[PDB]
Amino acid sequence: MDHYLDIRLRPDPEFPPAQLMSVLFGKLHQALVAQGGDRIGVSFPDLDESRSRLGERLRIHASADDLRALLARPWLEGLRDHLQFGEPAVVPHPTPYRQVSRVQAKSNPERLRRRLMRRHDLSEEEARKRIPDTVARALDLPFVTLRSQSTGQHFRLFIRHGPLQVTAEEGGFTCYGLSKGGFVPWF
RNA sequence: CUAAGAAAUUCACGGCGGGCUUGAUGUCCGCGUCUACCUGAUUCACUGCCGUAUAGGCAG
Repeated sequence: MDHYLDIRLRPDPEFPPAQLMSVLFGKLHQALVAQGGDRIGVSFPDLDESRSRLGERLRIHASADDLRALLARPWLEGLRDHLQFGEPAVVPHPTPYRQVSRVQAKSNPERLRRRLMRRHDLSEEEARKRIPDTVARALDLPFVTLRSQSTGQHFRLFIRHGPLQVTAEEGGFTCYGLSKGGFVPWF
């Protein structure tokens, strides 16, 4: 999109930036379910690939009316004293483009064993011989930790910012602001 | 370039027999331990779905 809003974490004595980053991402996800649509995507400008850090900025990309609607909604109630806003402003030009997609992994071999039990009626030893322990993949990606409201689990949502492309293509976003095809301007 | 330079201790073996340690006993007065704290560092790498798949994706 052509408009962006930069949301920076204020430094807090009581909270690390990753905790406030996760809470802001969670309330943003609830705001995108409350809004609907696939037109709104996010980006993390001070990302550090070396230490796997998301920084302390979130850059949301949408139209201008969407950003001005999201300024005055109750998804920022309780977070306004931990954050500072810029203005919804036009993206500078030219900028490279990159994708912001969630990267899931097979980090629980036992869950895949239970899936093979449910789909092939096998046993525990058949699943453990068919799925060994070496298939687990640990990620060198920064992440936010959310709690679901439908189910009662807490999960690390790992994020990877894709390679820089000189142009953007058409694609929608999920209700997490993440790329299901769409691209955001990286600056 | 060394008080340098060298070196086979080893064959065999019955330690056992016997025994009353005993009497007696006042530990004991007295006592101000206080003061003040972020356990949270992403610290719950989870649950499930599509797929024949462990290959690869997806959902919260």
